[PDB]
Amino acid sequence: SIDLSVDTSEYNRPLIHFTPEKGWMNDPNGLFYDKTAKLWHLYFQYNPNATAWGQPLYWGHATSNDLVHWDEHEIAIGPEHDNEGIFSGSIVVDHNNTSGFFNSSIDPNQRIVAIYTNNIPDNQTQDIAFSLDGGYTFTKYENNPVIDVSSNQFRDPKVFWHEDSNQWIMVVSKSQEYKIQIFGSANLKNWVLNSNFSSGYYGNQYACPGLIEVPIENSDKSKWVMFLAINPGSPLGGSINQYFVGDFDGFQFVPDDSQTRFVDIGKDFYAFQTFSEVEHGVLGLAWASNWQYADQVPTNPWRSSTSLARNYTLRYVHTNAETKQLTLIQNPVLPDSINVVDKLKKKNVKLTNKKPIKTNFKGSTGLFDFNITFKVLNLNVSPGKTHFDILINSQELNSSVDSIKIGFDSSQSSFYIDRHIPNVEFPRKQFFTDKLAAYLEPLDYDQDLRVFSLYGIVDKNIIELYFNDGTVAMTNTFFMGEGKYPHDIQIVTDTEEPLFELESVIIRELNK
Amino acid sequence: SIDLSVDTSEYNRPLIHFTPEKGWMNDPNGLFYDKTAKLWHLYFQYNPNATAWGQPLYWGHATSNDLVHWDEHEIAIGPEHDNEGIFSGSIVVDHNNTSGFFNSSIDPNQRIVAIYTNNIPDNQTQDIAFSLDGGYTFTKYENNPVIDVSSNQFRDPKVFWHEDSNQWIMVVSKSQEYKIQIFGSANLKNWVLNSNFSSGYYGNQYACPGLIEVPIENSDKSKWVMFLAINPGSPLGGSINQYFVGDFDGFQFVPDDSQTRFVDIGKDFYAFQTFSEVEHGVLGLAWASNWQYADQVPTNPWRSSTSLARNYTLRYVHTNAETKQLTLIQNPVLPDSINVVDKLKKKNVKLTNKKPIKTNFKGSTGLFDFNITFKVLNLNVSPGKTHFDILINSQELNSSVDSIKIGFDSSQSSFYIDRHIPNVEFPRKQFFTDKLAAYLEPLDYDQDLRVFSLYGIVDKNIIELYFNDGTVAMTNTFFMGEGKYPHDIQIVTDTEEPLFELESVIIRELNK
Ligand SMILES: OC[C@H]1O[C@@](CO)(OC[C@@]2(OC[C@@]3(OC[C@@]4(O[C@H]5O[C@H](CO)[C@@H](O)[C@H](O)[C@H]5O)O[C@H](CO)[C@@H](O)[C@@H]4O)O[C@H](CO)[C@@H](O)[C@@H]3O)O[C@H](CO)[C@@H](O)[C@@H]2O)[C@@H](O)[C@@H]1O
Ligand SMILES: OC[C@H]1O[C@@](CO)(OC[C@@]2(OC[C@@]3(OC[C@@]4(O[C@H]5O[C@H](CO)[C@@H](O)[C@H](O)[C@H]5O)O[C@H](CO)[C@@H](O)[C@@H]4O)O[C@H](CO)[C@@H](O)[C@@H]3O)O[C@H](CO)[C@@H](O)[C@@H]2O)[C@@H](O)[C@@H]1O
Ligand SMILES: *[C@@H]1O[C@H](CO)[C@@H](O)[C@H](O)[C@H]1NC(C)=O
Ligand SMILES: *[C@@H]1O[C@H](CO)[C@@H](O)[C@H](O)[C@H]1NC(C)=O
Ligand SMILES: *[C@@H]1O[C@H](CO)[C@@H](O)[C@H](O)[C@H]1NC(C)=O
Repeated sequence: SIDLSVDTSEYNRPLIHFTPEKGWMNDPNGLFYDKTAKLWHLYFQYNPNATAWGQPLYWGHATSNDLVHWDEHEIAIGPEHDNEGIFSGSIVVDHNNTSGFFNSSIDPNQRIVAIYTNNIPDNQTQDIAFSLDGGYTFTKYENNPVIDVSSNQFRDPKVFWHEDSNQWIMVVSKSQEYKIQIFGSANLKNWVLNSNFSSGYYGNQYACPGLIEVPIENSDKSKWVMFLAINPGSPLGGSINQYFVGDFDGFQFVPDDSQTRFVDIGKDFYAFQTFSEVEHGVLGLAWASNWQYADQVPTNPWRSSTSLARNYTLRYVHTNAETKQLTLIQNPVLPDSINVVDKLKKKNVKLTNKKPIKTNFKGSTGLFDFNITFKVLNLNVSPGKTHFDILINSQELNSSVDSIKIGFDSSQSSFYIDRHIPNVEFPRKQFFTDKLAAYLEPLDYDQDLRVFSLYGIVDKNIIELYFNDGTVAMTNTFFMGEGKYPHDIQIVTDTEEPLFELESVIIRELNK
Repeated sequence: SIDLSVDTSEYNRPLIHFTPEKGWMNDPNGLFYDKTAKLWHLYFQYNPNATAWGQPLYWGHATSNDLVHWDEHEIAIGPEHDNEGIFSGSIVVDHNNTSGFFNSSIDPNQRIVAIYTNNIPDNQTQDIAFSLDGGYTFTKYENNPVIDVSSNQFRDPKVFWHEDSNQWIMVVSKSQEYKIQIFGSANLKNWVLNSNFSSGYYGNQYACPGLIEVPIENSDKSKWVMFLAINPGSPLGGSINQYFVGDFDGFQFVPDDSQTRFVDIGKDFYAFQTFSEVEHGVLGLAWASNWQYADQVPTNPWRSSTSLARNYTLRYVHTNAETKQLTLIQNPVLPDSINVVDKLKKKNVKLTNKKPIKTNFKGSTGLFDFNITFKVLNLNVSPGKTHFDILINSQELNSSVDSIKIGFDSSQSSFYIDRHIPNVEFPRKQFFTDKLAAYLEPLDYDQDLRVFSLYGIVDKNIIELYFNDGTVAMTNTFFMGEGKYPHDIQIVTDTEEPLFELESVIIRELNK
């Protein structure tokens, strides 16, 4: 329950990634859109008292109108005793007052209900609560709990309105049984078990499930996508998110196939949840850290940001050369309401060790982005050189420039990050992986030449990569030395002839 | 046509992990046991002409009687033209001469047939060949190929005798279709397609499938285990091996569940195949490297070792605290026929920063092993110290000691490796991951205290870890600076009080 005189925001706090002002944030909760206030809501696992996870545990709260300018508000929910906690959960908007909390004086689009896990010593139940003031203060049902199965491991329900079966659906995790459980109710108070679902990578625990209809691109058609988070025992170490693509009738999810696929192959993307009430598309964000080392990272007086919100679709994409697969695609949310401080733009440039691309901006905000489409040429080079790299350098402090690398190796058809930074030591950095990669097929062939694309956005302590137009995404935090934060960006290579042609490049400085 | 005057065997060549004398080895092939010659056979993807994969491509050959003393022989098989290559494949012993290559003058346990992929420009077929001299020289069938489906991506068949359906089974990969294909035949020459199987992690390509009956421990019973290799696009990067546990009838494999589980969560364990004719148990080995950087590692004039052979069983193990899962267990093969040069043995020792455990041996062979059971005590310590570490140090050369770390963090319940070594730079080391971890549940509770176990064996350039009696295995290569190789081994910690009790410890110097 510490805190104090040390503040790293100067070089550590992201600008456009939500962050609690002080304390501890994990799982994002109760994500919804308020159509009449035209307002986006975000709640979160919050321990105000400590720089680490502890009880009592609360739902934090903050709103946005644009999904990058967050305003923090007073806590939406707390537990009865210091002994307990309001765990993960969701929100729904009860338009037709099936729940009966709702007067005639309350806008249908403001009839908010939260379903959350109530965690007691030796007990975990599914409880609900309602807000009369547009989501800012809540009243416990009164006959809570609404679901109790005598379990110590039963938590994190996402709830939604299924037209087709005419009910409220609940995906909640029977955590250590590796079941996602599917309840139905016409009521939000009375619940009937419909089915259990076990699949994908098991890890140590199922958690924060999610089920939602995601639109196939360029088409009337859609599919039903089951999200699932697992910690610990991610094959990458710690925590991760995964999905399955199939069909829901309101009683059981049937995956089209039985493959395992991950939502984000970065290290720091856990407890993804989608927004309720989104008119057009599927939108979500996650908790942008890994349970292996989240509580030891060198930020103070808060810890943890969220990811950007992302737009989710399904696209037929090439996973090898012969076969395409229906595949979850995600792209970041950036409204024009974001200042461009300065930018470097370039067209049809050949990359060689004598033509680097050096950002030369006046000063820095630590919020950059980069948008690149490239062609891989026919030119044979020695194996050490079949790569180009983006270096994201800090300003020189103790006469030393902290940098992180993002490259692509044509011989490997795979992008890569190296987030190693020397002299920055914190507890559990044995699990803080420095090198990760993603294999991708060409976005396109221009003749015989291969074409790849990548958008990345750096934010003081977090970096998001989207490969080939959002075919794979890779979230990862990074910790530079005290006082240092991104200043400039380079795109370099060791080859003397051009191996890569950059069709388009746009490096941007950004702001609030 | 490179090779020359540079030889690293002095500090790089493993002693008990098979290695070709010179050239390039990947997938191990045709693994079988010769009951009459009481002799173990290993074949492999071999390019004798280069330090990298190239055609013409051959099956190499070597035998052993103890599975750690390897004798290299003349090539067992080659292609017709420099244009082509004998790809991966297996061997069976045709006892009852169903194939008809076999006289009365040939021992039933020497009636060898190889089934291998014949790779032609634009064609890949399933071909077969027999040996009359106990596996040393082969004759192509004559009406080869025996399976052709007009495919450019159709390779790597494992074959076996199914009593219960009275036929020869073939698991072969339709590589870019993500199908494992199951053919049956009474003949080995005529083949009928029985089923297709698609599951687990897809990656870019299915490869080197395997199906076999593995015995459940302490029981009459067994299960049918489907192995699969995938490269590229292992979630860890590059290449990896995975499995599924279910039931075979001779026509289709049905997995009990639909989960994804990996055979070795290390970075260098691909193209696992099991031995034919083993009387008692399932035994196998893999190619001990990753396709991301195998051809760039600093070993000359060979590249690549195999793993040790391992004994494979299924055990009920706790994956969280509530649930156990039927789980592939693997432990290493080490006959007593292995010299113990020297050893340090210890009992019930409390670990603290002042009581380290330093190996003090006369000199070094670079072949060490270590066998450790431990208890995690009730003692609260600052977060940076909840770990202990095994340091595997080289001798000091340019006044610098190359080391690789293997630890366990009690707060994480997870083991870890850090194979970083400074100043050693080679092509594609961007993909050469340095930090990897494995989360495990206790092996046993002694009272309330937790008990974990780990055997690891180092061999000049490779390290194999088996956690909690073979519940998870982690294979990884390592490349120390020119001339440097393991010399001594420490077990240290930073804590002042004992956090770990080492029930038993046995560090060993080993030899041929
Ligand atoms: O907020 C509840 C909510 O989150 C979800 C989704 O993640 O699950 C949380 C869950 O696991 C958290 C976990 O790690 C916590 C961690 O440290 C905290 O806990 C310790 C005591 O348990 C404290 O000593 C420490 O100071 C706290 O900060 O545990 C490690 C310490 O060994 C640290 O590395 C982590 O930061 O808790 C267990 C216990 O360690 C871990 O295995 C998890 O990774 O939280 C409860 C129990 O904490 C567990 O049931 C959940 O998995 C979601 O399911 C809930 O809705
Ligand atoms: O020998 C066939 C046998 O092995 C298996 C099981 O692994 O399949 C191997 C397979 O993929 C090989 C792959 O890596 C090779 C690699 O370099 C070699 O190949 C290139 C020729 O295409 C050369 O450029 C290079 O110099 C050779 O050393 O490819 C990369 C070069 O970019 C290097 O990183 C590797 O060392 O080849 C493709 C293309 O890169 C990779 O994606 C693979 O990892 O072999 C063929 C093609 O080589 C492919 O069909 C196989 O999947 C087994 O299935 C076979 O029975
Ligand atoms: C689902 O699991 C619950 C909890 O184990 C159990 O009571 C119920 O039998 C299951 N129902 C179905 C349909 O599988
Ligand atoms: C990046 O470039 C493409 C090409 O114009 C553009 O459509 C896209 O919106 C840009 N920004 C992002 C975040 O993808
Ligand atoms: C398996 O897939 C192949 C590829 O077309 C097809 O010919 C075959 O009919 C399928 N067989 C079965 C039994 O499903």
